[PDB]
Amino acid sequence: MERVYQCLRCGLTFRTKKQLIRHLVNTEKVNPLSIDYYYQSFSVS
Ligand SMILES: [Zn+2]
Repeated sequence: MERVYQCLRCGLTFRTKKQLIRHLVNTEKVNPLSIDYYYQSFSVS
């Protein structure tokens, strides 16, 4: 029961934004100020 965040590139979902952002930056070359388009917040039980 938490809100996870997936990268809109690989579809990879993380349980924390830290894992999300570091992956957005690392693989999808997305800078943290531009993450809003490449990450989506979804709540899962
Ligand atoms: Zn990705």
